[PDB]
Amino acid sequence: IQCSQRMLSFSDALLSIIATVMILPVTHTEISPEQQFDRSVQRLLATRIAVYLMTFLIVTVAWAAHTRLFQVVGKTDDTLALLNLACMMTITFLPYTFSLMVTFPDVPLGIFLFCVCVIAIGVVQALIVGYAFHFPHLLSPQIQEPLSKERVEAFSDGVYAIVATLLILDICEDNVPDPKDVKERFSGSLVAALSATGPRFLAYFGSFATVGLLWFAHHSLFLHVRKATRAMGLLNTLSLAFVGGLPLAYQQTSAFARQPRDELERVRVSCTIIFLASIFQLAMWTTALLHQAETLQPSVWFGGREHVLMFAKLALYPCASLLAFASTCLLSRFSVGIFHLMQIAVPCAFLLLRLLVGLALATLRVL
Amino acid sequence: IQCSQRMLSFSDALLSIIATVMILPVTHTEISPEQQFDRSVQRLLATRIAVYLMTFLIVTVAWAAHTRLFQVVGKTDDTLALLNLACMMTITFLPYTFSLMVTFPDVPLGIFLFCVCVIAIGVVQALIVGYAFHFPHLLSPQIQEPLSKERVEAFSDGVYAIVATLLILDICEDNVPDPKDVKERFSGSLVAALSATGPRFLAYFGSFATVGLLWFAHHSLFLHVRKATRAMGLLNTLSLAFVGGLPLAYQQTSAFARQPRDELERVRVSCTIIFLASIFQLAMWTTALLHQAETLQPSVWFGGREHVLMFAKLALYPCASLLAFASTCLLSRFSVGIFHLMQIAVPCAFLLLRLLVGLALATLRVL
Ligand SMILES: [K+]
Ligand SMILES: [K+]
Ligand SMILES: [K+]
Ligand SMILES: [K+]
Ligand SMILES: [K+]
Repeated sequence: IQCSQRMLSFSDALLSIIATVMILPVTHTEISPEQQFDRSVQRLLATRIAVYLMTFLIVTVAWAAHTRLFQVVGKTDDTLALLNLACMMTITFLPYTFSLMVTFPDVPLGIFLFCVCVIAIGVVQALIVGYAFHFPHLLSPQIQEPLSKERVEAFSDGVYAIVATLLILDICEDNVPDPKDVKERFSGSLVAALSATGPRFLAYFGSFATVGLLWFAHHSLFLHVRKATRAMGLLNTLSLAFVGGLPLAYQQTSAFARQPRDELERVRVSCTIIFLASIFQLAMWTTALLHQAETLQPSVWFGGREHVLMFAKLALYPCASLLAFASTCLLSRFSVGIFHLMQIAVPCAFLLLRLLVGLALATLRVL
Repeated sequence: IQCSQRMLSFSDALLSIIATVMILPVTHTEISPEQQFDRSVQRLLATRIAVYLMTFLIVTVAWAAHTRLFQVVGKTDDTLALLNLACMMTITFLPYTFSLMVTFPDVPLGIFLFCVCVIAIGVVQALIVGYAFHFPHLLSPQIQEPLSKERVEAFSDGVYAIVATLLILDICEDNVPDPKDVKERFSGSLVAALSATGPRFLAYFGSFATVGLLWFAHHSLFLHVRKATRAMGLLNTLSLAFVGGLPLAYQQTSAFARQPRDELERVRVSCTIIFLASIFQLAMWTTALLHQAETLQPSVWFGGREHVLMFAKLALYPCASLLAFASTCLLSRFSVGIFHLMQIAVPCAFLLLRLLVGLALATLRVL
């Protein structure tokens, strides 16, 4: 009998990467002035967005089934490990079945291979169940509906890491020039080029800061979580689905970004994505506050020491993005600058969150 | 005081992905008959290969420094978590500095920004050390040279997962056709197309099986490892570096694959990569057998129950790849078929490894 921790971690990594890499087609969508107000391509963009959403949700359902199964298994074996690898192999093909369905929705091939993949996952999981039940020692101690916190955390970490990787790759592929366009830039000089490249580098830092602070909020929340509800699982799945779309909000090479659009509505889109990624973490926290006793640790209960701190940590980004959107709709003038300033202010607020919360609540105290 | 497990797992995931995604430039290298025997582009391919190797090794050195640091830290904090995120952000930029150096090696800009990134990583880690030492409770229990097995395992898992993702993405982007080339294929019929697409799908299954079986061997080895040596760490780093090159051996869209080359030498290249990825795992095992007492569990010691099983598990792929290369050099006729057959036989051998080993050693016993 062997421990199953590492195998499940590998499965979580693979599944998270598979669910998150469906955003690349969306980033690669190209609209330029040839189709400025073309309806077909403009709705094609939303088509690809929705396709990404559904593929992510399907892969997440598969991951949840895997979690429920290896909650029952408990201890792994060589045969069980190879069967798990087969299941991973079958799951990895679902994105391809969707990728064949997108181009020819009416012709039934994609239908056929998608159903085949699903039924194959089913038979593989059933074989795992049978092999485990045949040998008692391979079953869980209790058998021999909460989700597992470790698997949720691993999936979330994988998604966030893949997002950051996408950002850095965008930068690396855009900015790096080659010679003759270099000396068409300047006196064969790449220092002038470099500082003509600086805002791009610093934008990368800003986007990575956004993603890392969202991960920090999720990590702080789940450090204080005793048990993970199914509702919290759904809300985390939605939060991660909208986190996967952050590259679309922060990218330069992406043919999505290279399209005719004003600064104000790009700010609106980015703030929409950020708000949707954050409000679901806040919703997880609110839902857990419903039965703290089973879902939360005593420190963050109503009237606890770190209750206000956690609430502020989770409500920082929602409020900032919402007020930036409100600036877009209200001011009409200083919106892009307000977005830039928010991307700078939120990190420092996270760094000095404790002092801010303390002095703020004292102020509210005596006045 | 908070637990540092999840933060370190996230760091490992990010670093593994960053180290492994440098292979994409190598896959995207394009050579076609315009430059059939051009020396410049042919050596440019090896240039990009070496660049990938060095970038991987540098990122691995950074990851090892991070491991050594948070071996001393032990318990994390909000400030320490944000500083760790800053360190990750700084490390993610190293691939970009190399990406700017590749195009202009002589101009000193890449030099400058690479040195700046390294010194920034240094100051961030020094600040973490100082903040930790200032507060005793944030230090390790003992302080208040073996590597950590958990971090090694996480890094390896990330690398393998990224490789599998690259493979599936290759398939998805190549094969999916669009309409007018569909009905240029056939009677507007995508079933004929599909079975004109089948060898590609099944090649994906084969490559994923290769990667998953290598991961299975690594997992079985490290399940029986009590302590991880520095030499074992170096050998694992080399094994992972050559594992990252498996997509180059198994890919179809990659402009690397779409170049003039015979089947025999492509087989040779793939078998070379596989042998280099496997011999280093076998070397880790041999090195650990030098001081089993501290590095290995009793079950796999000389004369143990699972000693022969582990040796066979780790020597399966090396011998198969070596004999396929030997077929290429000797037979000259049946080499490609032998490679295809090996890609089928090795998995089943892994599935029936125990029975094979048992009956083989009994045979050798009485005869
Ligand atoms: K884990
Ligand atoms: K991961
Ligand atoms: K881990
Ligand atoms: K990983
Ligand atoms: K990628």
